[PDB]
Parts: sequence; C-alpha cells; structure tokens
Amino acid sequence: YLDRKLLTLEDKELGSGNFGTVKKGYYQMKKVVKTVAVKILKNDPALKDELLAEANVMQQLDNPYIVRMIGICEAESWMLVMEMAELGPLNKYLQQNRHVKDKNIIELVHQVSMGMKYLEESNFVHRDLAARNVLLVTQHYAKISDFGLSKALRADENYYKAGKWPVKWYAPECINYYKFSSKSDVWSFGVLMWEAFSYGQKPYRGMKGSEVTAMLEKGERMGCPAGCPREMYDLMNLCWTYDVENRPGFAAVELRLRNYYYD
Ligand SMILES: O=S1(=O)NCc2ccc(Nc3nccc(N(CCO)c4cccc5[nH]ncc45)n3)cc21
Repeated sequence: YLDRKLLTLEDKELGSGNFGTVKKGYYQMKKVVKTVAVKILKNDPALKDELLAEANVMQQLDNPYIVRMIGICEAESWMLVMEMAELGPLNKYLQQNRHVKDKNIIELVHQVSMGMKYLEESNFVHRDLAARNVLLVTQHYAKISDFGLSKALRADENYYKAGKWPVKWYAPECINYYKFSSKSDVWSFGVLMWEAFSYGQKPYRGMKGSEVTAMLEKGERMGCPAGCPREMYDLMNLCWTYDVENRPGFAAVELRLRNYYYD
C-alpha cells in the first residue's frame, strides 16, 4: 500500500476504459522520483475485484519484460500504480509508425516470448495476450501488461477452467472446453505476432467470433502479413497448432525467436 502524499498526478488523462481512467504521475521512492501510470477507478464490486486480482498477480511477478507494479493507493479513489512504459500499447504505436523494421518487430516479440516463458515457469496464465496488452518502454523494449484475466495455476493443475471473451486470440481448447493453459497463451502469442507484423491491424477483420472458430476448425489460418519474414509466419503457424498436446510451449517459442533474431 502506497502513501497518497508521495504520489503526484498529472491533470491530463492518458486513456479511459470500463474500469475508469488512467493518469500519468510520479511517486517518490526513497530518494528518486519515478514516473508512473495509474488506473483510477471511476466513481462497483467487479472493478475493485478486477484491480485486486491484477494487483494480487503482479505482486508475485518479477521480470524485465513484464510491467512492474509499484503498489496500491487508497485515497480519493482506488489506485493501481505501475511503472510507466512511456510509449504505450504496441498496436497503437505500430499503427502510427510503419517504418519500424522487421528486425525491430522481431526483437520486441522475442522480448514478449521471454516474459511469457517466465510466466509459464511461474505457472501463471495471462489469458489476454494481445498486441494491445504489450507496452513499449522504448522502441526496443517491450513489456507485457494487463493481467486482469490472469490466473495463478494451482500446484496440482496444468490449466484453469473458466466475462471479457477476446475470442480472436483464443485457442480452440479455450472456446470448446473452457481450458486455459500456457499452451493457450502460446496460441494468443501467435495472434500477437501476426498483429505486430501487420503493424497493429486487427486480426480476422470483418469476422464474428463464431466465424473465426469455423475458419480454424476448417484448418484455415490468417495469411502472412506484407513483408513478414517467412520464418516468423511459420512460427505463427506453429503457435496455431490445433491440438494443444502438440502445440509448443514458450520455451520452444522463445528459443526459435532467439535463433532467428541472433543469426
Ligand atoms: O493506453 S494508455 O492508457 N494511453 C496512452 C498510454 C501511454 C503509456 C502507457 N503506459 C503504461 N505503462 C504502464 C502501465 C500502464 N497502465 C495503463 C494502461 O492500461 C496500467 C496501469 C495500472 C495497471 C496496469 N496493468 N497493465 C497496464 C496498467 N500504462 C499507457 C497508455
């Protein structure tokens, strides 16, 4: 829990969602002043639980490619205070910056894969991995964010059995059997890659969720984005392996990206 006196907020608003608004601020750590992003709950038991589940999860996470939580501050409102990733969501950035080179995109997605390999080792599932939920520190440093749908897996289980339903990022076992695992997160990571190489274009455009599900069961997949290296498109296809058993884990995904990047 944070000291409201040690927090200064801008008057400007960075963004707003169902939960409320987001403001940029500063929090005085012992000596240094650290720039922060803050979710400020508008005015709702669900939203408080949402903020609470995300905080509960972040508190246990510690990795260079995952957004770091500073803490919670109870004052004029409930506040979730994170270290600021200044450049914001990966999709919106690439949408405004098409000069980004393929090798730069590969670097950022490898970084995500490294954060997810950590998440997988830590036995947490993200359940909302998408380009909108990756934040940029700099043009060469990505962090995974938005852990509101995330779950710590029980010590005796490999998956979580299941609100917000981003079906275009969901593996078939999620849609058909409500089972969410690190391998489901791998499926989503494939969609994320596609997004990144499509410079933030939405996947499966013009299609309803049921239509995407039909497409995938037919064995059809999204095509290679313009200028996307083939090796990276091949990795998207591996991530979209239908049968979860045979879908690769994040260790193999991260390895594959590393070798392509450093070679
Ligand atoms: O999308 S935006 O609001 N509009 C422009 C912009 C520019 C920079 C950021 N950066 C940022 N860094 C860290 C955390 C964070 N947020 C707010 C966005 O969800 C968080 C605060 C509290 C908890 C959180 N979990 N995941 C992100 C996040 N934002 C964000 C934005």
